[PDB]
Amino acid sequence: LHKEPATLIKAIDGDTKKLMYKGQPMTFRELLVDTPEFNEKYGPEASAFTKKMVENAKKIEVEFDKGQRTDKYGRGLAYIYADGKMVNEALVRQGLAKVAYVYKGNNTHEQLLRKAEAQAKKEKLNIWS
Ligand SMILES: Cc1cn([C@H]2C[C@H](OP(=O)(O)O)[C@@H](COP(=O)(O)O)O2)c(=O)[nH]c1=O
Ligand SMILES: [Ca+2]
Repeated sequence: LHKEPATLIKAIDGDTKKLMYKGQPMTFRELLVDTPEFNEKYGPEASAFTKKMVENAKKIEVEFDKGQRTDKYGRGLAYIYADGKMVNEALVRQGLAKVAYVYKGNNTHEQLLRKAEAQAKKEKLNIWS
């Protein structure tokens, strides 16, 4: 896998955001995670977490996996990095997302995120409290 440039257009919620990629606006959906919706428990905190992480970043990068790059809704499916730090992983590590939607062909960072979830679950953080 490799990292590609992108710029933040706008935070949306825990696991989606509007980025400019190859000069075009797209909604990105984070691979391998599920944040609660804004109206659910920990939803506002997920959105806040993701929003801060991507808004404070100097450099946003996207990393596609080996499989499908866009979902049925036209959302790009990628791993998102903010100053080299994976948003998908940080959400999981803090208990603000669950590992989810693990499809074959698009699961390179699965075990990395599962390790992060275990740690969150041990620490009883947020969703696991
Ligand atoms: C994360 C991800 C979601 N999706 C689709 C499956 C789900 O379909 P349904 O809309 O039919 O439930 C939906 C979940 O996204 P959200 O969690 O953003 O709603 O997005 C994929 O197709 N591939 C993926 O990698
Ligand atoms: Ca969600």
